[PDB]
Amino acid sequence: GSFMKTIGIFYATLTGTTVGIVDEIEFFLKKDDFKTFNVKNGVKEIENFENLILVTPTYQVGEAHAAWMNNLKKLEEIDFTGKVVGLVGLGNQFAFGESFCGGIRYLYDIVVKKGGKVVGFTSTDGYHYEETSIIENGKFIGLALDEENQPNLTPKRIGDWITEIKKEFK
Ligand SMILES: Cc1cc2nc3c(=O)[nH]c(=O)nc-3n(C[C@H](O)[C@H](O)[C@H](O)COP(=O)(O)O)c2cc1C
Repeated sequence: GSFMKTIGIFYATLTGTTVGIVDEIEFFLKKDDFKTFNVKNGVKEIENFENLILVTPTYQVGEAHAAWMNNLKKLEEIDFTGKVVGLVGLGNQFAFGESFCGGIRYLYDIVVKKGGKVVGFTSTDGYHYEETSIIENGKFIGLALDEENQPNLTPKRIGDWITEIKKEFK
């Protein structure tokens, strides 16, 4: 069309940090159409978008937030063929040296298995990790944010990532 198809932004939060990240994403998409959803209210609307941004903090040794984890079977019922998905994780890379932003792995594996494309892999430069489960092809499988230790890097990390994924968006 004349403009990008609407972007569906789906997030969860326990203590509110992720809300702020979503607000930053929305600001960078100020002039583009988006709709935002908290997956505590379910995931069914993911079916309705071709362009998606899925956001989760990490808990429980590399899991996504419970509202995502509880919906993984419903998520896997969706046909992701033709969808273009960016993944955003929040975590603490120093306190969780083997599970930083691990929650996005659960989302990645479902999107790919159900026919979707994941875009916006990011460099591991400037991050610390002992082991990871969120690398493919030498890159992190999404945007990895650390508001506890690297909050000053978040705005540029998000802005650069949004610019990249928009190039693949429908
Ligand atoms: C009990 C607990 C466990 C956590 N487990 C992880 C983890 O495995 N990996 C990670 O990267 N961050 C982990 N974190 C860090 C949180 O994901 C991070 O603080 C995030 O910004 C919280 O987002 P929220 O305020 O939106 O819930 C953990 C935090 C807490 C309190």
